[PDB]
Amino acid sequence: SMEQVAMELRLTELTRLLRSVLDQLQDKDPARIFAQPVSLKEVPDYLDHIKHPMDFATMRKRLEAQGYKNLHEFEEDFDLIIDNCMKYNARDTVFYRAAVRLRDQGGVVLRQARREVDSIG
Ligand code: NA
Repeated sequence: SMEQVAMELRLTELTRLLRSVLDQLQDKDPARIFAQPVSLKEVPDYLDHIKHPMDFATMRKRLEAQGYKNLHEFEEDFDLIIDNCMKYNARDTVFYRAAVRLRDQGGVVLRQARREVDSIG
């Protein structure tokens, strides 16, 4: 049906926009602290602490499968990245502080993404 096609074209375009957002977020992490999953072989107790691990590579995989239906879903995953980090790592660490900085800088990116998504429909 043409209506199905139109809905698929919208999802594709959202996926495009969310790719640009993901690339911008990742540019705010030059150290690549959040680029890849935490090593379950190297913080061996990680999954006792954190029930829903998240990272940018995992988000890129979901995005390439057109797995985000709306901006809220994508934001949820970015917030997991941040929140998991702030729980596991103490306030005095480079890790906790890198999460705070990313949240602050990424909030700007996500605020404009919300205006574009709303505006474009
Ligand atoms: Na903590």
